[PDB]
Amino acid sequence: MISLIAALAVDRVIGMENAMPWNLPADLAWFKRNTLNKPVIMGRHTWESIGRPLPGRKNIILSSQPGTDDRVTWVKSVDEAIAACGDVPEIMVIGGGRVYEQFLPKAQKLYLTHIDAEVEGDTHFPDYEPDDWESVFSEFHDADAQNSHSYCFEILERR
Ligand SMILES: NC(=O)c1ccc[n+]([C@@H]2O[C@H](COP(=O)([O-])OP(=O)(O)OC[C@H]3O[C@@H](n4cnc5c(N)ncnc54)[C@H](OP(=O)(O)O)[C@@H]3O)[C@@H](O)[C@H]2O)c1
Ligand SMILES: Nc1nc(=O)c2nc(CNc3ccc(C(=O)N[C@@H](CCC(=O)O)C(=O)O)cc3)cnc2[nH]1
Ligand SMILES: [Mn+2]
Ligand SMILES: [Mn+2]
Ligand SMILES: [Mn+2]
Repeated sequence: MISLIAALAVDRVIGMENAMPWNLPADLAWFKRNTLNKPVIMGRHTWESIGRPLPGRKNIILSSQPGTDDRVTWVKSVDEAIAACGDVPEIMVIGGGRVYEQFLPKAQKLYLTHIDAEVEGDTHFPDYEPDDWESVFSEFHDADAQNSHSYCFEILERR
């Protein structure tokens, strides 16, 4: 099973200048809980944005060019990325925009954080078709001293 996990600001913005400009510790904790002990697939730009391997996960990087770091696994196509995960119950696709576009048609589950924040961005989560997806979990949180915007955790499953 393939799942996508992402945090979206208003208008599906996910990034600007190869960064995420907000800081929401509760959402990063949600990301860690839902990805730990699973393989994570990311594109090369997202690898550069994170800047180091994510511990406790098999890190798989898509790039058309040879890898430059043997602490992670480098692959050259979507099918190779999936194969490199092996026989696991759930593969997590962690972006960015170009990678989400390619994996969305193959995904059964979306883990989305909707952040109440207006962000100028240059990268968006794919337009997906709402009729294709059922919301099976949602949890709203007001802003607090640690998290400066309200946010909603949602899990959707392909109908
Ligand atoms: N809010 C969130 O949830 C979230 C999550 C992830 C990322 N982001 C943000 O998203 C942005 C990065 O997204 P992006 O769309 O620019 O880039 P990306 O999807 O991270 O990376 C694209 C790169 O991945 C490689 N690639 C993708 N598909 C491939 C394929 N089928 N075969 C081989 N290589 C492939 C290519 O690398 P080569 O050029 O080396 O061939 C391509 O240039 C950043 O702003 C980041 O902060 C946000
Ligand atoms: N919901 C969501 N939020 C994100 O921030 C996110 N980020 C990415 C890609 N970028 C990043 C950037 C940093 C870390 C990171 O530092 N993660 C630590 C945080 C642990 C914690 O804060 O408790 C990790 O071990 O996962 C992960 C992904 C992909 N999907 C996402 N999905
Ligand atoms: Mn092929
Ligand atoms: Mn197999
Ligand atoms: Mn806000």
